[PDB]
Amino acid sequence: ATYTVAPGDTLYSIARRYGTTVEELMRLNGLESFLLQPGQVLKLPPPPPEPEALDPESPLLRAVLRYLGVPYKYGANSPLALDCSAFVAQVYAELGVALPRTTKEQYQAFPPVEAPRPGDLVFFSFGGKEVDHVGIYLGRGVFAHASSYGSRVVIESLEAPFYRKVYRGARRVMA
Amino acid sequence: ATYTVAPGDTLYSIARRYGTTVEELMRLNGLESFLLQPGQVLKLPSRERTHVVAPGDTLFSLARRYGTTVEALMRLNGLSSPEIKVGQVLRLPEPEALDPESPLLRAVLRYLGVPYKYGANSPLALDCSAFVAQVYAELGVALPRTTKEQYQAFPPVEAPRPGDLVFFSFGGKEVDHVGIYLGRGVFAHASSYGSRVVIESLEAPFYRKVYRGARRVM
Repeated sequence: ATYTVAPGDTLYSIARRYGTTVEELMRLNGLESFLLQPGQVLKLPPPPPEPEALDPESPLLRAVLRYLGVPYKYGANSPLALDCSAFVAQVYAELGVALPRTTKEQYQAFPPVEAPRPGDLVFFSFGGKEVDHVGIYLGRGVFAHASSYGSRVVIESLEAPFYRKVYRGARRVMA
Repeated sequence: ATYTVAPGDTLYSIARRYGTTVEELMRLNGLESFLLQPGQVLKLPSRERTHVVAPGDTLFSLARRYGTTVEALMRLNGLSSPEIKVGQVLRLPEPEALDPESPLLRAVLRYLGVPYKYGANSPLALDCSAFVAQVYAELGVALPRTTKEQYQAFPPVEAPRPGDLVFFSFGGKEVDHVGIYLGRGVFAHASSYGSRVVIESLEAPFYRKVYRGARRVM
């Protein structure tokens, strides 16, 4: 019937918790803005499990964020297939985890995890031929990698059609 | 040349400072990994410098011009006397932005990977702008719901600075998509694939093509 907004709550989190939508929640409360102060009482029209997710202050994310939007070129005129696995190694280096240079080695050296969790490496076949691209899974179906566009570091969705197609599996490198 | 590793230093950060690549930096030092202890001493690449002796030049004058002695400049070139002739070749010795600790970026990162679906059956043109309004709600700025309203109700800006709303026309008919420009030419938005929030490059061919300008709400 009624919900009282707790600190950190959002219209998204509340709508999702009670199996409705932000729209319905705004309509039924006559809200015209997404602004939400603690103690605010919202009318409402079995809590679902929470996806594992990195913290904005996590060592893994902070490392990724340092390079976010920055092109990561391994050598003078190095190909993307080298840049992507060199970026992955560089991030993990900031965490004390040594990693092999090449995407291939990274793929073969580590044990396969069927459903990846925050920290695992996800691999793809861009050219179709072989596993030739790698990124760092961040949780919630997104991963960080050096992209085709100038090897700039970006965060994209694993559940995009292109990536679902070029997908090649995940590997574990930490605990 | 020589550099000693400080805590928090990386191959990338070191290569950048001394104007070289991570690849060469590893090869030259026989590194088997990117792992770098703060007690380490990495050999830096040395650049080759030559000088063709012009009229008026002497070994004493060239010594103080490049930062060396006449004796040092003599060994390197295998001379016995300070004699150089005109035309002789002498060897000679020897931008970012993003801040994780930021109100705007703290809020954005809160939604990474989240499928921000505003309604039960809402279009991406609505999802993306609801998301933008959602992030700014945590920064005390009340924005409209729709893309169309965020587009034509705020001052247009030539180039975008972090925070500004970047607009696109995925459809072609009208402006129907919006994101939050973060800096370094990347923007946060609800993606077409599943309304998932991602952070993509503004400089990708497609987005550079369907770009429709930037607006300032702050």
